[PDB]
Amino acid sequence: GHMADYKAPLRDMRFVLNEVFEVSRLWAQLPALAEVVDAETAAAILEEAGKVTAGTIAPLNRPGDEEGCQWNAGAVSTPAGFPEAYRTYAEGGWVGVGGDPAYGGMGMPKVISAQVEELVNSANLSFGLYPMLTAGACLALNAHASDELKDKYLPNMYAGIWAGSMCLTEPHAGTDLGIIRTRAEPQADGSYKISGTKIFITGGEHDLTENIIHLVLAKLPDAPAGPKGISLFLVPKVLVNADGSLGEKNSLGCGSIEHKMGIKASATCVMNFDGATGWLVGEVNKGLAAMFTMMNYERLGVGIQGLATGERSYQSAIEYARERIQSRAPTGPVAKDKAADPIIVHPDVRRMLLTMKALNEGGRAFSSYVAMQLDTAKYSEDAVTRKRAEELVALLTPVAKAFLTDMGLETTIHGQQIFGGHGFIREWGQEQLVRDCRITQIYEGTNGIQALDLVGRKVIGSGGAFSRHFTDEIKAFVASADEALGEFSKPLAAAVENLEELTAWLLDRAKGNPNEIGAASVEYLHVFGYTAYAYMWALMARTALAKQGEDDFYASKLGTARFYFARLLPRIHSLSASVRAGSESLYLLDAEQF
Amino acid sequence: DYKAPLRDMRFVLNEVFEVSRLWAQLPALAEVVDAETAAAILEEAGKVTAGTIAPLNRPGDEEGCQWNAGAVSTPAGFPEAYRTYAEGGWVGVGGDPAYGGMGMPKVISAQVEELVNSANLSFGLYPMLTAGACLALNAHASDELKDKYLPNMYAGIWAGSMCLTEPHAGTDLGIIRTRAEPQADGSYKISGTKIFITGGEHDLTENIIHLVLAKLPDAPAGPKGISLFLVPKVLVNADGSLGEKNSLGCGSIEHKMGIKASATCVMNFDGATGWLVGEVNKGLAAMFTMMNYERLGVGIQGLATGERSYQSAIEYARERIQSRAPTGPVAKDKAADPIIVHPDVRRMLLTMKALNEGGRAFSSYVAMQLDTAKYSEDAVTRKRAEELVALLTPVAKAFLTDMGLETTIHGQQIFGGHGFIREWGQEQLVRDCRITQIYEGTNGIQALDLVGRKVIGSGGAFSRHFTDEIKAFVASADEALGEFSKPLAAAVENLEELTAWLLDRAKGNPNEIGAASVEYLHVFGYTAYAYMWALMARTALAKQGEDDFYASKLGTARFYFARLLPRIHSLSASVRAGSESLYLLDAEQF
Ligand SMILES: Cc1cc2nc3c(=O)[nH]c(=O)nc-3n(C[C@H](O)[C@H](O)[C@H](O)COP(=O)(O)OP(=O)(O)OC[C@H]3O[C@@H](n4cnc5c(N)ncnc54)[C@H](O)[C@@H]3O)c2cc1C
Ligand SMILES: Cc1cc2nc3c(=O)[nH]c(=O)nc-3n(C[C@H](O)[C@H](O)[C@H](O)COP(=O)(O)OP(=O)(O)OC[C@H]3O[C@@H](n4cnc5c(N)ncnc54)[C@H](O)[C@@H]3O)c2cc1C
Repeated sequence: GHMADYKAPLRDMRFVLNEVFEVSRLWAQLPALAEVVDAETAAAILEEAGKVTAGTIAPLNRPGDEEGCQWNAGAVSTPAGFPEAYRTYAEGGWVGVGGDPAYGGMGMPKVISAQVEELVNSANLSFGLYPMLTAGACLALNAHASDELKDKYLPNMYAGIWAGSMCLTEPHAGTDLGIIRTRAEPQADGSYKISGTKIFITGGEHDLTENIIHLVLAKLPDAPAGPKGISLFLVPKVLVNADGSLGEKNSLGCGSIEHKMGIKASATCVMNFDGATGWLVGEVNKGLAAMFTMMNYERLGVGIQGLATGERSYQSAIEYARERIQSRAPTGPVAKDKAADPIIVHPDVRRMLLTMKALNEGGRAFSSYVAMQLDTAKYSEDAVTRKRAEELVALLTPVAKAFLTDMGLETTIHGQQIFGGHGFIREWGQEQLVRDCRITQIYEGTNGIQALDLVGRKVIGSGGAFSRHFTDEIKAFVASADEALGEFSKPLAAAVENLEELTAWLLDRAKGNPNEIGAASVEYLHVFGYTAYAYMWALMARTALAKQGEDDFYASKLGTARFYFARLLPRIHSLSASVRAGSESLYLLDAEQF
Repeated sequence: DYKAPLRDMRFVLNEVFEVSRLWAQLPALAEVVDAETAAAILEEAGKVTAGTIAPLNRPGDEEGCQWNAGAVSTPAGFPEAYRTYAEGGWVGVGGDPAYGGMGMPKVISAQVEELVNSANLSFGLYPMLTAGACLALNAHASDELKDKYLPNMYAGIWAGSMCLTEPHAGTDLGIIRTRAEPQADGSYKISGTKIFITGGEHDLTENIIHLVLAKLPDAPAGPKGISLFLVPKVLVNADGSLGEKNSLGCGSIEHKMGIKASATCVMNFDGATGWLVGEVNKGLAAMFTMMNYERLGVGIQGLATGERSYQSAIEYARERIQSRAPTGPVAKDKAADPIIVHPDVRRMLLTMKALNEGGRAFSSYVAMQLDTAKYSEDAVTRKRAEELVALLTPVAKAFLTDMGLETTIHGQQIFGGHGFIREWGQEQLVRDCRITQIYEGTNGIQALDLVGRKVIGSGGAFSRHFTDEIKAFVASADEALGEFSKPLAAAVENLEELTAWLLDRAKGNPNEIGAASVEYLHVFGYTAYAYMWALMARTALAKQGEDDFYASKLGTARFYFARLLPRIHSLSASVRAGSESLYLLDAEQF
């Protein structure tokens, strides 16, 4: 089956970064980046990422799903060719592309590392997860670990010689980390002995790397109840001798791997810690704070994973829709040389194709806009600019997490539906992308919890002020619009006004009743998402209108823009009516009446 | 953990639709079914689906089918469970008593179909194909073929298949290439490959009776040259016993996302003996009544996966403790509150609940229309029911399966990370549900049929038959029902206005039909569900106090009206944008 191989969308990625956001203008100013990345460097990095992802990584995706991982007396093996692909990936510098050059990382800004993330996850989501975990663990160690821990573990982790894991989830504890049971017993020598059971640990055990550095959430015996008793620990699979060589295997193991709907090449481990030796990261009781930066970057990364599956689905769907012939166009036969017309002639096929296209390109734009905010928070020399950026990271990362993953699933489902019956057959690859995409809505925080964060902490919690940072920039953009941009800036203004009135309705309603927050959450986040994508599409329309006639690319972009505004943006109205119904109808029945 | 929703089924048929008062003026049914007969059959369907079918769903998925030198084997326990199912009369629950079928009307066979499909969709498909094939033969085959094949097929001893699809011919059956050579003995020799054939080969039965679309050497080109043939796996002697293996077999089976215990075969006919069903060149029409009953059938498959997911999700949401209710800890004795306390978990549960109970009611309503069309003594009542069946079966197929998928996704989401683990059963229900939106006509083709044939083709008369019944219902409503009837009237108004817009916009502009199709069918669906919910609300309002079941119904109705019905506004606005934005790019610009 399949037919369609992965090709990196480098043309669209150049349009978003270089033409829309003009990131290289910003690099010139910020002297932390000025001597790390320019247009030339960035282009060569993406050119190389496209080659390794399409050439080595993508051809492993299907066979990885069909084989899955194997557990053999506590050792986990990845599908054939995974250890070899990983070695190539790590030696190329790809594990630490966004890593700190102070410990041998490449130091690329998030707008570049995010585009690399998208390429690897589109080619093979299971594969992409492995280095994503290592990069995530480096952020937490860099931000909060002691100089001794950082000097001992970070260099091998940015080089991808040593892998990372995040050991948070327990049988009774995923969302509610405050009730974890894993214990850390302080030792006289300054270390801790970690005892407990962790579940659903991605890459908790595998055969890609000689060591895995686990970040383990635990409580000291004397810790407070709840999340304010949580501490974070660095726990190596293999303890490291004084000379930096591998020494004694730590008192921890993988008990089993899970049987899953998807990302079957991603080893998902029950990890048992039996007084495993570990070192505090950050401060006692401040384990959640130790992961604050990690989670901001991981929220965007998981959003990118959802987008990535949508993009892969679309490359297969447009190739299939031009090749597969069935029936005739309703205006009459289009392929008069053939027995039937390519299925792209049919209105409903174009509706599904254009929904995928508008969501993938809008999602790609929004992922870069949020990467730009992470880069401003980190690199801006101005305190007011960094603070505005940080507040925009707090507001938008939940939206990037929940919205890109929800739209990704919708996209992968459209991509499968375009194949008809063939779409249900595994050799065509479309059914795997639905199963792969589905995890991105559940882990690194369920989408329901992402939306409770948004409405609870970022909206109610800031009096609306964090939203208004975003919606004030969109109206400033609207006030700037020429006549031609008016086609997009006018419906955008109306969407922004809808969102502002819904925000005000919610701030009023949440005063009486705390149930109002959770009731509105997921649908409010969607209203916010379609509004944000209207902003991304308006921005992309401005550039394409200016460059119209210079290249066919700009015509395609404007057509996709016009689809988004005509057919997808009106989704805000029903979502706003549903939110405005309130929580009353959610609480008419007691638990027994369900 | 699967329990048949027999109380809800009793409510829909006996309390809302008052199905026994309809059976009173259906003479051909008073001899065959009444309320007690119905209840007792459902109680038996409940036991066999829960006891012997449900336990095989997970291991069936995990094992799937195997191909060994042309022989296809189903998973461990499938043959034994099929034999028990067949011996119980369940394959022929809806079939003609003239050949040993039980003769139960569609309202009752539809509820049996719900139980088997929610227990094990893979399992449910097998008997569904046989019953489908029985409808075609009964309607169109000669007395010789009916007398020879139907009795064993209704008893479940012989299975059926539909051998339609070819590599280049799926949605477009008109471009079929399988040949039928006429023989002097009055039989045909069939040659060609069929693909994606559910139960083309398996180990459940001694014989399989294939209904194969093929063309005679002198057939006219296109769909007007297509004939239907009965092609048995094993030829049958005079004494009715098994003769020689017929000249056909299975080349391979498909590797699928879901329904993995359902054998999907590449069938090779190499001069296989067959017999004409109905008339030469009328092969497609020989399946009109079959495809009407199977469209509702695939609708019910989607609904059934949604109902199984909800039974798991509601048990999990009461048992799993995580965090504390926004208004304060309730489980004072525990480390955390049951996740049913959280607004978002209640939203996902009530969405599943409202779609499942809404789909059950609409399904029963369409089944009631198939029964009225078939058994009504007066021509005008039969004629209107036939028109509502033609209008409503694509809505039942596409809307119950689309709502089914959404329902199974909510049910997985409620389990959190556990929802992605196969042992918990939620993720299988999403993969199994997905097929129902694709086969028996893609939902896109179901939408095209609705707007293209049933609306444009009738000048909106068919939909005015439906909407007239709804407005009569509204006009009759006392003030208590007004809570539901008022927003139902506004939804009916919205649909009519959208219909008028669509009839006008389609004139001279064929692209407008396809462009509006899927989103219009959803507007229709939510309007239809609003009608079903107002009907169930009137009966629950009248019976309030008599039992907690009615308080639960009214509460579910309130959620549907407050949070789901408003979905019509955005869908209406997308439809009204027209086909223009669909046709801005040429194919190369994608
Ligand atoms: C698991 C499985 C079981 C099956 N069982 C059987 C069986 O037992 N017997 C059997 O005969 N068949 C069977 N089929 C085949 C099936 O019923 C259909 O042929 C198939 O679902 C659709 O055909 P396709 O995959 O060739 O899609 P295509 O017809 O190629 O369609 C591809 C896409 O184009 C769209 N499209 C096509 N034509 C039009 C049009 N005119 N207007 C608008 N959109 C259009 C479709 O909606 C779809 O989105 C089965 C299929 C599967 C996957
Ligand atoms: C394939 C896979 C990979 C994973 N990888 C990792 C990993 O590497 N490391 C790791 O530590 N974890 C990992 N996880 C765990 C994952 O993050 C959790 O499963 C997820 O956060 C949900 O937690 P849970 O399964 O315990 O569900 P629960 O927290 O029990 O949630 C159940 C349901 O209740 C809802 N709910 C819970 N609390 C609230 C609340 N306060 N308000 C509203 N709704 C609420 C949830 O949204 C959900 O719908 C992985 C999971 C899987 C399946």
